[PDB]
Amino acid sequence: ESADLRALAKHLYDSYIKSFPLTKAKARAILTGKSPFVIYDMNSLMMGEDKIEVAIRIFQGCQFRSVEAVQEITEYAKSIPGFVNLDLNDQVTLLKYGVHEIIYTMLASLMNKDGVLISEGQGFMTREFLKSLRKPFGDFMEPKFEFAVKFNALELDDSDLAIFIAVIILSGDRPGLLNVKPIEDIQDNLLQALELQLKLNHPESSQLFAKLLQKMTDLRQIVTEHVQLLQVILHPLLQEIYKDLY
Ligand SMILES: O=C(O)C(F)(F)C(F)(F)C(F)(F)C(F)(F)C(F)(F)C(F)(F)C(F)(F)F
Ligand SMILES: O=C(O)C(F)(F)C(F)(F)C(F)(F)C(F)(F)C(F)(F)C(F)(F)C(F)(F)F
Ligand SMILES: O=C(O)C(F)(F)C(F)(F)C(F)(F)C(F)(F)C(F)(F)C(F)(F)C(F)(F)F
Repeated sequence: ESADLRALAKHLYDSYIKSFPLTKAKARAILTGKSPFVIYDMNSLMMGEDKIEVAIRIFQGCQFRSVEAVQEITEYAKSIPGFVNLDLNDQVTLLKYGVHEIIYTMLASLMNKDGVLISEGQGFMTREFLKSLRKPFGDFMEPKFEFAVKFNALELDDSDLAIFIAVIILSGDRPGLLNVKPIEDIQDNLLQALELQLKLNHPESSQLFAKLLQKMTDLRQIVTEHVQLLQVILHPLLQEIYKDLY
């Protein structure tokens, strides 16, 4: 069992490395100096557009990048053992209600308190420049930075995140699922793999597993806040997902 749980953890990490171009390990090395173009004002944004309405151009740009993120997450989900054996309507339902929770978890790997890496680490857009965008675009990334600073304090690595992301995807309580029991059976196995992984990898963080379970609830609140903010404000694929999260 435990040996199988370590094998499951390794399989997920290997697929995680392949499905996502910029891992947290590489992101933190770029963020700490171990090089991206810094966008900190209107002048550097225009310079960076040449090197790599303004508020609408930014929002539409990340709208396309989020759709590409959905593609990467879908590729990773299909590598989770047992996922492709689920009914295709359940695979689509799990992805539709979970991709944004995954996007914000992985986005945290690209952020610090000062800004976020963009374009596969080629750029770095500051948190305060994003806040300077006209309303309502100036508050569109702020809740994500707030979550990331606290989430990053847990100091998870890529091997932890690969299992954590799989746990979120295999949520048996998404609306419209046909066969809840096989999804819950996979998640329980993933949850045991995650608990074993955190115990081995974080010998000085005794309550890390419990804190991560609470983060999964926080992510649902971030998504709810995000779709409400988007109701006040569009890519046709995202509208398909948003129509069911409103
Ligand atoms: O290309 C990417 O993957 C990206 F850089 F992440 C982005 F999604 F395009 C972006 F984050 F929205 C971006 F970088 F901000 C931007 F390119 F859209 C922009 F804002 F710089 C511009 F003005 F080009 F749209
Ligand atoms: O680093 C980037 O290139 C990026 F665009 F910021 C992103 F990380 F890909 C991103 F997470 F997809 C995002 F665009 F920031 C976003 F998806 F979080 C969003 F802000 F667009 C959404 F609207 F989805 F929250
Ligand atoms: O609108 C539909 O009829 C649809 F096919 F269900 C869908 F909305 F496109 C969707 F499949 F849910 C989806 F949003 F595109 C999806 F995200 F689930 C996905 F299947 F396309 C992806 F693969 F991206 F997860």
